[PDB]
Amino acid sequence: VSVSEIRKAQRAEGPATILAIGTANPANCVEQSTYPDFYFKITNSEHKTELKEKFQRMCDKSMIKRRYMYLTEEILKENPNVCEYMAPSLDARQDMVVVEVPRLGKEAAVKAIKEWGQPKSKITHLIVCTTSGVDMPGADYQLTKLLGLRPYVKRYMMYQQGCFAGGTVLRLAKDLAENNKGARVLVVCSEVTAVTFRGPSDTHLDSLVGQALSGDGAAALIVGSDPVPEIEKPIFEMVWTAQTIAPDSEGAIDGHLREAGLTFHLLKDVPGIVSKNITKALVEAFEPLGISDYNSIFWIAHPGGPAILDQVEQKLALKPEKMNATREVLSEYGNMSSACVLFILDEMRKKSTQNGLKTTGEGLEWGVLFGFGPGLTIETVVLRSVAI
Amino acid sequence: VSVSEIRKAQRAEGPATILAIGTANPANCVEQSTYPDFYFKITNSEHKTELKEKFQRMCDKSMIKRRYMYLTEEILKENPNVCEYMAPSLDARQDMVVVEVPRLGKEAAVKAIKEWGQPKSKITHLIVCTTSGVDMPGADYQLTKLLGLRPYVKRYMMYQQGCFAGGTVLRLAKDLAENNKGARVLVVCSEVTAVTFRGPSDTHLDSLVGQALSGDGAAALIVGSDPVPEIEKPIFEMVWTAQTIAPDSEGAIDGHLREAGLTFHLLKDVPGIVSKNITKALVEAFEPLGISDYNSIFWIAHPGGPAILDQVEQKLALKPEKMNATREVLSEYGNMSSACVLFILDEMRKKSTQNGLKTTGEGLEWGVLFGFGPGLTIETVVLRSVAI
Repeated sequence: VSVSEIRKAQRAEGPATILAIGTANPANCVEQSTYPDFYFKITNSEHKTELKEKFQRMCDKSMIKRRYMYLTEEILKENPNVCEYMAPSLDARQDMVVVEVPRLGKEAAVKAIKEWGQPKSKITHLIVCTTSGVDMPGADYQLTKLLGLRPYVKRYMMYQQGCFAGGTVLRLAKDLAENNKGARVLVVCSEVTAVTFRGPSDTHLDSLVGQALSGDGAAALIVGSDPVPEIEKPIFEMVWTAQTIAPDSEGAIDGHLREAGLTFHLLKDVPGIVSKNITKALVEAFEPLGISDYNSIFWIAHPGGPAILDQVEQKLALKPEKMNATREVLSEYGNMSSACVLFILDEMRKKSTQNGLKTTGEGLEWGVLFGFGPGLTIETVVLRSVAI
Repeated sequence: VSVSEIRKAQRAEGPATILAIGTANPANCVEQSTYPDFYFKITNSEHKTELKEKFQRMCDKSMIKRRYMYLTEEILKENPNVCEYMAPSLDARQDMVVVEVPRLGKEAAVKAIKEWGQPKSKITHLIVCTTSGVDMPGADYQLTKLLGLRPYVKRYMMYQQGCFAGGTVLRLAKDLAENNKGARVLVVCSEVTAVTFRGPSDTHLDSLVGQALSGDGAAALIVGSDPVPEIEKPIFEMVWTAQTIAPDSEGAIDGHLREAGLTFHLLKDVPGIVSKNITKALVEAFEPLGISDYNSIFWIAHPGGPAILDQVEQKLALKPEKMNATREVLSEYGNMSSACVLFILDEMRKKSTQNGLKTTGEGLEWGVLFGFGPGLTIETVVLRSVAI
């Protein structure tokens, strides 16, 4: 047997391509304007007047209009330990998210598979990503069962990676599709804030900021190399990826999964660190392609909050429209952790197509997607748009 | 810019190859012969006479001589909630394993990097795998810091997958090495039983079986395509992989991470399910290569316990020597979850080389590695040995 012949026959030929994108969110829509009142009432903290005033300013500066939350008033009434700042509550949270993560992921995945239009039996690989709970068999097994994928789908279960993982799933899917002839990868990012929701405390304002920004949602992709012309429909091509840890960022974003659930700790200035390291990431990605004008490419940036976006724009002198797609998803959905960047790709290609632009990347050829999260980690994905 | 030219220049040419293997275990060596007495004393269950008699029979049939455990008598004395069958103890367990997993993984990784002999700055990708706890940044970040890897190492953090993941990390490393020219992947599996240790209960004998079989250890690999002849030293080549879910196996191996730690539930006959589905896995892997005599290939099988091995051997009429390497690791280390299969590869190549055989696969050309775990999932990795 010839391994060289096997290897040649086994691998794909072209760039990994996104062929479908579908999203889903819990039905419960929570207005941001009235959130301070709701959140302080439900967590029994109405007497904490100065703290409530700080939270009101956080929500007012968030640039989020609404979020979709699995947690409702009724669910929170049955779970006082989840409403406390710090009470034993992981079992309750896990019971919620071990079911909700695959439920919500299934809705997105069905939408993506419908768009793709090919039999779900042709899905060869499955990547599932969540920072909302863990279980064995994982959410990948649950989604294989729920969707009726083949039992021999090759699964990649990415748990507890955080806000920068929408880039990580793209980086992974690229190698799976590109090294395997005929591979078609279903990618599902599904994030639910029931694991992090908790009451307010005036000595932990970093935890409070997350209560103003995080929301729920799932997004699913079909990724494959060598699309079948006119049967399959390329949306974006992946060309190069990177992951790096910013200097002087130790403890910028920590998250510990404990008996009281997942709690986040912000010990450094995240917008400052991202802004100070974004140029280096751009020159690694785009110097090899000969491009140095960062207004000439299309942009997708994880909106961990609005000042990350504001400080990046100011650092680079981006035109205000560059972050439009990113800001539209922040406004309508909040920070949905790993799924957020995939919602932004969907928004960008939909607006580009609806408005008759020349490519799915706002009429431009090359683009960049960033994820930002614990480490401090920056994920970079270089993309090429598709005509029409 | 030409994406075809970029893709051609970016990818590797040959099969992903294992170039180094290094292992490590906690210093505390626990004899199996005296374990029943120790375990019932430390968990305050000496009065449960009939249960202790069952555990004694489990240990006597285990075919394990000794295991290496992070947990000591002293640590267990300071943690009575970990000694109970079911008490709130995840915070204590997480504090142990969030540090021990990277500590132990570092020892193995250093050994593998020494064997490899090339600068650690040439490590481009890192896969870390554990079912012992979770944290943000994860054990991948910790090992990047501990080893001094480049900050731009591309990381893959595989949490909570269970006993079948030694195959999963191989399946992943194959695509990372093969699709990226010059990539060198450090793979670290590090498993610590502090997350699952718990006292005995006579209505949960499935949990008790794990107390007889699970042990600690870490194993690390360097995986790369296109080895530099005579500078790098191939050990095994990966040729084809698969992952599948056995029929009629729902709930065979479940594991839930709760406020009382990780608990495993065995609801079906695992040795029966594996044995009944192993032929199908072998014909998928080896029918394309023209091989049907399963004594003509070298074997690595996750020793989830001894009857998996016994029932597979009987099903296929394997000669008794086929499982020698597997059984030697079970005997000297117990079931170390994802790391176990990597210890077996090390044992096989070391014994083959020490004893002057013709290949690292017991003098045979082709071999198979299986992982078995929750789902019920079977991971298959087809390997080719290397001369000498």
